[PDB]
Amino acid sequence: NQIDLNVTCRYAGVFHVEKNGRYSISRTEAADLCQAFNSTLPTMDQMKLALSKGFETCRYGFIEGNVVIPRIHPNAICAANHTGVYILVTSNTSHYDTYCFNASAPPEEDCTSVTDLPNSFDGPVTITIVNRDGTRYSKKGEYRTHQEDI
Ligand SMILES: OC1CCN(Cc2ccsc2)CC1
Repeated sequence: NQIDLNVTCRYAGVFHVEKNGRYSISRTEAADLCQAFNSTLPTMDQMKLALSKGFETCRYGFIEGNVVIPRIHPNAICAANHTGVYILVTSNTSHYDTYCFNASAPPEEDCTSVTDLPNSFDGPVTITIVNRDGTRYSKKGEYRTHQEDI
């Protein structure tokens, strides 16, 4: 019973989380997941400030109110070559990655690794945080509060 959470650098407190190497997070699960990192879904303003500090991904993820991809450099297979916070407009489907915002993180680029899941609760799942440099932190617990997300 295992969940892998791949996480990025934080930029003005904003970071990306991909679950189990595939788009697999619902909007309700995303809020609960960020809560386990003492974080919240970023506002569009928080995400724009993270972008300005160097944040970009090539994956759709929730923020408050929308699903987006932050882009700095144009790439034809990432958000159809757009730059800025690209907003998903049309999709049949509901599951994506998530972004999270930690207000206590550093103000600019923080590419140190993540070594804790501070606000998960008691549960049976082995949750493993996987950093980009491969370092891992694991703990037994749960973060999902909605039964339909389990
Ligand atoms: O009230 C709930 C809190 C979270 N737990 C999770 C769990 C499932 C098997 S063991 C622990 C269940 C009861």
